[PDB]
Order: sequence, then structure tokens, then C-alpha cells
Amino acid sequence: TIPHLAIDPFSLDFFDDPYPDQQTLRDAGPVVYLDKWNVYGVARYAEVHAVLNDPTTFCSSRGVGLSDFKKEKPWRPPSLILEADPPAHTRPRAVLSKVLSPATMKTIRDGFAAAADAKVDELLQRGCIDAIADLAEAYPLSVFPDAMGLKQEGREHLLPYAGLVANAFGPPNELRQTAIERSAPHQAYVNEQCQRPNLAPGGFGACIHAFTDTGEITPDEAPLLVRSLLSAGLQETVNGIGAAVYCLARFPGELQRLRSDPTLARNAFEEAVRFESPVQTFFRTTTREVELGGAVIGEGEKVLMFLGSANRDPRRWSDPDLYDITRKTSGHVGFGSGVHMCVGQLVARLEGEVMLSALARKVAAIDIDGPVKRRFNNTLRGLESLPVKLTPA
Ligand code: HEM
Ligand SMILES: COc1ccc(C(=O)O)cc1
Ligand SMILES: [Cl-]
Repeated sequence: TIPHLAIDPFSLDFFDDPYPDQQTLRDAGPVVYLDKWNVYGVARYAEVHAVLNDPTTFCSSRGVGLSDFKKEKPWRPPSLILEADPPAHTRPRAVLSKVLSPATMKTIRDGFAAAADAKVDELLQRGCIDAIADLAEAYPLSVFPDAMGLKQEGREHLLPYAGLVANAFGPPNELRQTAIERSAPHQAYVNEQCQRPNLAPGGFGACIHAFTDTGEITPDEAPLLVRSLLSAGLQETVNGIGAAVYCLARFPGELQRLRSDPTLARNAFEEAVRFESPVQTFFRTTTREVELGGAVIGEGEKVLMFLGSANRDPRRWSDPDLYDITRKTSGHVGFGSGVHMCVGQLVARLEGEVMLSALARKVAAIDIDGPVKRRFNNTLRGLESLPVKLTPA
């Protein structure tokens, strides 16, 4: 009854151009079985949204990667928020939500915007830049580690550790094996920065350790919660900003609309998150026999959600392949959906908005003038290099 497919969604072939295979996964049926990895898959918006919003059936405490924590050991101690289910997830989630609160965004917005404006001004003096290393990577690295309270030394481990975590969600392929082989130095840095004395006062990390006396988390849980903010978000935001610059370069009429109304910057980044979906996939594990899209999925089965495919499902989106900065983007699953919906989404949207705002006010044209290179990762989609020429307004 359930179509069986041989598509490997974690192959370099798939990463190079996933969109034809994603339609095949969508059009095969609401639920498919991936014989390569022995998991169920949902690629349409409806089923992806349904699975995300049923955490009691499709749990996260057995791992949101391929590995079932009931069968194998996790490569690192489980996340207290990402790899936890309610009610154990609830109170650590509330702490991270208040650490990255709307009030916190108000405290840091003016500084995040000034750094975004300064970066664009600097890049316009060079003209020909790499929109990834010099822009998409350079700007979040200039605001987020400081907002975190991290020391200056050792920040070169942040992006490698981010890519290691994302690769470790994947199947035991070469990308995952090689990432774990290289992991020890990045792992040693991150865990040490999670200790209270190593986090600057007023920053995100210090605020987590200060939240350890309310009955929501204990002092021994704060290091792992700081680890969550060092394991997630940085590369996704970089890939989201890099995809926005790439889209504005290939859809030049959308850059012209953004220039004419810079207040579209926030939705221009939100559309880039849907268009690119920096987090392509996440797993769930069934705690029960469940019926999903006419399929009967047994207990203890892994279910692979195609977030990027759900954001390009023509059953849900009109012209899903087009970058449209005025599209009604509400409802996209680029940040997930439900109780686990990205707790750091306000940080990412703040960084993305103020960067696109600086581009909208200061840049007249963005022209690709070099070979574009894609970075391969078991979980993340993003560009490695994006040579562009910036023309000042
Ligand atoms: C474009 C930027 C981002 C994207 C596309 C993204 C993607 C996602 C997605 C899809 C989830 C859902 C996980 C699940 O359902 O299992 C998630 C959760 C999470 N994200 Fe993000 N994220 C972004 C930015 C950030 C930032 C800036 C931070 C931290 C400062 C962050 C930290 C987290 C954490 C801690 C979780 C776990 C929340 C939970 O399990 O309740 N992310 N992210
Ligand atoms: C990439 O998405 C995430 C989200 C949370 C965590 C974590 O809590 O460690 C890691 C990766
Ligand atoms: Cl780790």
C-alpha cells in the first residue's frame, strides 16, 4: 500500500539538486518508505505539519536523527530541549524562550542593525566580495558570539561544531563518519564555553545560568542549555542570509522591489528561509501505532520530515519555486512547527532583517561574477561560496 522508493535523501547527488526528487517523494503518496535507510517519509506540507504538531505520537526523545536512542547511544549527551519531550521539554524551553525573549531582542536590535550597516559599507569599499565568507558568514559571526557572551579565542570552532551536529543527525554515511572523526577539538571548546565563568555578563549564556533558581532548570542543566545555543542557529542563519543574497542576485526585480520599500526586509528574509529551508529535514520516532495519510505506521519507527519539500509543496504554495518577497510566508515550516518550533527564530529573523535592510538602503545591484559552490551536509542546505559584485546605491 505504501510506495517504496530507493531515493537516498542524504546522497551528494540529492544535495546537488534535491527538488526533482522532492516532487517524486511528494507525488508518490502522502507517506512513503525509504528502503535505503528503513524509515518512513513525509514530503507534503499537510503530513509534515501534522507530524510536527503531534509530539506525543511522533516524539523527539528517541532522537531527531536517524539513530534511535532506544537502540543506539547518542554521539553526545542528549539535548535537554531538542531531544526531549513534554513535560521534561517544557520548562527548559521556557527558560530559553525568556533568554531569547522579545525584550532581549529590543536590547540588542540597535547594535545588530549598526553592525549590519557597517558590514555593508565595508563590503561596498571592496566591490567584489564573497557573499558567503565576507557577508553571510562574517555578519552573524560579528554579532552572535558577542551577544552570547563568548570570549574571543576559539570562535573558529563555532561553525565546524555547528556542521558536526547537523551531520550527526544523518545516516551513518561518509559525511557523518568524517564529521565525528574531526569532532574532538570542536567538542572540547564548546563544552568548556558552556561553564558559567566563561560567559560574559548580560549575554545569552550568563542569562541562562542566572535562570537556574526558579524551579524551571537546575544549575547542572545550564551547561547543556548553553550548548543548545552553540549547537544550533549560526549556520542556518548564515545559509538563510546567503540564500537571500543569491535570490536577490538571480531575481533582480525582487531586489528592485526591496530597494523601493526597505520595510519588506523582514519578509524578504522569511521568504528566503522558506525558499532555501536551511534545515532540510528532521526525524521523529513513533511511540505508538498510528494512522498517517492512509498508512499504518507501527511503534518505534523513524519518520523523516522533508521541511524543504513541504515549503515547496504546490498543494500549499502558489508558484513555490519563485522567490517572492511579498508572499504571505506565515505557515512555512522552515523553523518547524508546534512545541519545538525554533526557540531562536527571533534572533535569526533579527539578523536576517537588518542585513537585508542594509542591502536595501545601500546597494543598487548584486551581480554574480564567479563560480557558485554548494556546501554538502546531511541536514543543512547552504552555499559554500557566492562571488558577487556589489554596486553602491
Ligand atoms: C534561519 C535560521 C534557523 C532555522 C532555519 C532553524 C531551524 C530550526 C528548526 C526547523 C527547528 C525545529 C526542530 C524540531 O522540530 O525538531 C529548530 C529548533 C531549534 N533551534 Fe533553530 N533555526 C534557526 C535559527 C536558530 C537560532 C538563531 C537559534 C539560537 C540562537 C536556534 C536554536 C534552536 C533550538 C535550541 C532549537 C530547539 C527548540 C526545541 O526543540 O524546542 N535556531 N530550529
Ligand atoms: C539544528 O537544529 C538544532 C536545534 C537544537 C539543537 C540542540 O538543542 O542542541 C541542535 C540542533
Ligand atoms: Cl558535544
